[PDB]
This record gives sequence, C-alpha cells and structure tokens, in this order.
Amino acid sequence: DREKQQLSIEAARLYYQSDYSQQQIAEQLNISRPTVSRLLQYAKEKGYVQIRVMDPFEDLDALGSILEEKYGLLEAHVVFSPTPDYAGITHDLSRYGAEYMHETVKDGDIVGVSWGTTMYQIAQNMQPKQVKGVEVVQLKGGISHSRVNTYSAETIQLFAEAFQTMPRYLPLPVVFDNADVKRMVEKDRHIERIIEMGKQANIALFTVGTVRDEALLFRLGYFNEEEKALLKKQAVGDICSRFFDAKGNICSSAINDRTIGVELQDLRLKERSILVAGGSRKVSSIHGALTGKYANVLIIDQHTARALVND
Amino acid sequence: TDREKQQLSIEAARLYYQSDYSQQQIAEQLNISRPTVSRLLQYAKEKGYVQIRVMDPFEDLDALGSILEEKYGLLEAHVVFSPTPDYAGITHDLSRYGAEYMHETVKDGDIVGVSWGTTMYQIAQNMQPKQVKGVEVVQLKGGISHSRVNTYSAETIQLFAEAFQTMPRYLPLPVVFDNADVKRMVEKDRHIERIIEMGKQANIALFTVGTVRDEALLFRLGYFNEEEKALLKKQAVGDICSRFFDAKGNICSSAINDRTIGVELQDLRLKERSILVAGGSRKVSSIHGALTGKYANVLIIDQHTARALVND
DNA sequence: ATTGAACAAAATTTCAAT
DNA sequence: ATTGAAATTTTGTTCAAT
Repeated sequence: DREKQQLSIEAARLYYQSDYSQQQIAEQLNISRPTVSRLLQYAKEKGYVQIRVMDPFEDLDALGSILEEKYGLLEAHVVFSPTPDYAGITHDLSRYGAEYMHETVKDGDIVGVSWGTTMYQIAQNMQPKQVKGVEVVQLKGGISHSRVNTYSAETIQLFAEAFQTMPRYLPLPVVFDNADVKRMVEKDRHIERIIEMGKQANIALFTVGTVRDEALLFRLGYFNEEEKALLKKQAVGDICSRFFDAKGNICSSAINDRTIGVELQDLRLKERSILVAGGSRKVSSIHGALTGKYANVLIIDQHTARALVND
Repeated sequence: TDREKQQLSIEAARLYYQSDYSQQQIAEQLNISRPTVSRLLQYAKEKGYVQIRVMDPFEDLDALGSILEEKYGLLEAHVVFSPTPDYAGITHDLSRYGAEYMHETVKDGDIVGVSWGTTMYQIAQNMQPKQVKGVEVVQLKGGISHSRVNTYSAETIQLFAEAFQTMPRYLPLPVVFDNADVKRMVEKDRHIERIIEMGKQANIALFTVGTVRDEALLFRLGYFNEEEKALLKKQAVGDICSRFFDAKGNICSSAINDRTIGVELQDLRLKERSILVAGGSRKVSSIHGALTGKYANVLIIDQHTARALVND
C-alpha cells in the first residue's frame, strides 16, 4: 500500500541531498515533472522532510546574560566561533573587538591600549572613524628584544590613525631590576603624564596572558629563572604583565612593584574596561581576571564562555 | 559579516518556511525587493541557518546498515546515499564520505596504512587537514613500472601525510617479483622490513577491493604468465592490495601471492580498524569475498551495492 | 485517488545602475 | 558589493486534451 511513500521519500531526498532539479528527478523516475512536484509536497505534508530554523543568536544572547550576572559585569559579548582551536577563536574575537571599539569610541574619549598579537588583530580590522578630540595611550611596558615581533608600535599606531589622533607611547621597559629605580622613573616630569593619562583613560582594551613556558615574559630575560618558577606557581594569568591569582590578587607585590605599566586596580575605575580573551587554553586566566573585577566588558567566544558558566 | 543581516536573513527564512510565505510576501512585510529576499534565503541555507533532514523506514537506510553490520560480523557499516547506480556516481560520493570518516577517526599517535587506487586518490583529495600529532602514514600496496592511467599513488599517500602533520612512508618495491625467493629476501632487507613491519603495526587501514576486470593490466604487464591468468580470472573475485582471493575470502594461489609485495592480507584482520571503501553495480562479487574473508571491520558502501549484498 | 500537457505563479540569476 | 529590474528557468496549478 506504500510504494508511493518510498518514492516520495526517495525522490524528495534526491531533491535535497543531490541538489537535483524537479526535472532531474522526473528523468530517472521516468515520470512527469508535475507529478514529482506533488510527491515532494506529499513528503513535506507527512513529514518525511522536516526543516529547522536553527538560530544561534538567541543562544548566545542568553549565555551572555549569565556571565553578566555571574561576574557582575556591565556587558558580556559572546561571539560565535566555528572552531574551538585557538587560532579560529582568536580571529573571530579579534574582528568583533574592532567593531565594538568602532561603535563605542566617541568624541573626546581617552583610550588606553596594550600590546599582544591578540591586541594587534583587533586593531588591524579597519575600524576608521571621523572622531575628534580622541587620544590613545600605551598601558603596557615594552621589550628590549623578542624572537617574534610584538607589533606593539603598529598596534597603538593603527589605533591612533583610526581615531584621527596620534600615539602616546610609554617609552619604558616592562621591568626594572630594582624597585627604587622603577619608582623614580615613574615620577619623571614627562613619564608621569603618560601614566596619568593611562589612569585618566575612560576606555581600556586588553587581553589576559597564558602560563605556558612560551610566554614572552618567560622567554625574554627580565625575570629570575628561580623566581619565575615560584611566580608561575602563584600566577594564573596577567594583564599588561601584572600577574594575578585565582582570586584576582597580585600574587607577588615584590615583583609587581618593579613592573612598568598602568596599575591593575585603576582598571576597575574605568567607565569601560574591555577584556578580549578566549581559547580553552586560557580559561584559568579569564576566571582570575573577572574575579578581580578588572573588566566590566567581556568579549569571549562560546567555547570558552560555555566552560566558564558550566563549571 | 553583519549582526543585523544574519538576524534579518534568518527571520525571513523562518517566515518563508515556517509560515509558508512567498518571497514576494516576505518582501511585503520587510519592505524590500523580491530578488533580495531570495538571496537572503540562499544565504541562510549556505551558512546552515536552515537545516533540512529526510526520514524514512529504517530499511531504506541506517538499519539497512545494521543488518549486514551483524550478518558479516563487521564492527561498523556505513551506507552512503548515491543518486545514481553507475560506478563513477557512487565512487564520487563514497570518496567524500571516506574523507570525512578518516577526519573523524584518525587520532594522535595512530599508525595509518593506505593503498593506491582511483578510489583511494579521491578520498585522499577530499581529505580534511587536521591538528593531529605523532601520526604516521604508510604504503600498504606494491607499485608499477608503467600504466596507461596515472596511478596517483605518490600524491595519494602524500596528501594523507600532509593532512596529518606527518610525512609519507613509501614502499619502494614492485608489486610482483618473478621469483618467490627473490621476494622473500627483499622483504628481509633492513630498510624495507621497517616499512613492512610498520605496515603490520598500523592500527588503521584504508583500501578498496580491485576487481578481476580492474587488474587486467596487472594481468597485462606480463605477470602471471597467463597459464596463471586463467587460474586467477575464474577463481578470484577481487584483489585487495594487488593480492587476490576467491568468493570465500581465501588467497586464490599462494604460489602467486608468495611472490607478491605488500602488507599481508591476514594482517588486516588484526587491525583495530580495517576500512574498506568499495561500491558499484559491476563490483559486488569482490565485496562479497572481502567481507567473507573477514578482512574489513569497517565498510563504507553505497545503497545500490548495499541492497545487492543483502540479496544473497 | 491519479496523470500530465499547457498554463500559471515562483524562484534564479544576469544585467544594469548606484 | 549591493540592490532592484528584467528575463528565464523553476516550481506549482488548472484543466480534461491526443
């Protein structure tokens, strides 16, 4: 009684799993084209072919709402990434970072920047704007040397150009050998306004770093091999090379007190402190940072965002 | 790459399908052109926004797989839909599934044996690159001096290697030696044996079954010297790795298969996953003899050939 | 219930413009 | 690149036709 059902199931499939024409189907079945159309209608009617309007948008909205409540943030943006490998996440996040900055930055904003290959990516997306009275400042200390390009210079430059301003560098190394040295530098007439502008910034954009032995800070030699072994133990991640713990506290003030850059606690004051991070290799650093309540805007992927809530 | 267009596009697709609205109609509510609406719908399908699934009695597909999954004692049986019953049409579709399966299957530190074949090469091309490490990929099948079609042997194993962040282990030997003694002491050469041994160590194996007709050039390259060509034609049903067998999956002539190069057949049964991709209306006899020989424990086959199998 | 020419409404897609 | 207009198939739909 049901050799028709089989045909309807057979023909309907060809027209959906082969991208076949109605007339393509009528050829092999040696039947009329109108008949084939009727068969397809019949299959839809009894539900041999069922159609679904999956919309991840809704999912992402709600997930964000949880992170907003969980860590008490102003904004949480969950960005869809098709892949959970680090690279794919980075790219998708980066491009959203760009868009957000473009939408967010208004005439007369004071914008603090950092460097990082993360940070560079967000910048690279064009994000140009006819904005006025905007200034852009370096928040993170620099290097003597590195095996990879830091892209530090170009990073802040591109930000500047895009905002019809020019860069305020912080022309200092990330770490001084001695704390007294560090104190006396930050007080210099010129240096101080740069740090002060750092603190004045109403926008701040940064990533959090990893603990892998492939970290730039580990490689470059401004840290004791002996102390790094101890420091790594107590430090989940870093923002601008100030290291925190699983509760967001400075793991070592001894070392932090000889580290250059705007101060972590300053971040809490800022009208928008924007963390972009993601990647399942980084989840440890993100929890610490949000616990420290250093960000009030979070940009994160759904892989990492899932791992943060469901834990 | 706009949040609004993704939202607007999906809403329109939702409207067109769910409430059964015409593109013209959708264009009314959205106050846009009819062509635009059509493009939006295409975009939604493209990014997988709208998903269409076809359901049926299990016989048609799925269980169609389980019945022989259990009949031949195979671990896995995958029946792939092909819109047509000719070889090319089937091969193409099987090939693409082959690629996907390998991508899902191959894990860090696998030993992967492959072969060559017009079949094998398409699976190879449709292979997806993968973030995997410690993987090794080895040649299981002997080679040729010459052929009228390109064997694609080299590129086949190369593409597999590249995709798995390893490099190729070739077997630099002819498929057949004139004399069995020659063959034996070649296999014992310290360099060669590492390769054959790695062949036996492989926990994954991927191969097709060449039919009697297919290896007519094996017949035609002066091997088997004909007095054996006859013996093989009538008896053998197929050939995996240019080794032959009969309908009950048994080496047809051990005399001949003792001067043949490649990873031994019986080794295939030992492997954690031995994956046969074959199908085709003209090629069922071979599959019959390969699955009976208990060589494969994973089968990838089309529905035309799969039904013809259950008709024994 | 059921074909299928012939017609008729419905998407596809090039063509031109912005 | 994008949007509509315009033409062309592509899907549906009346009609009993040869």
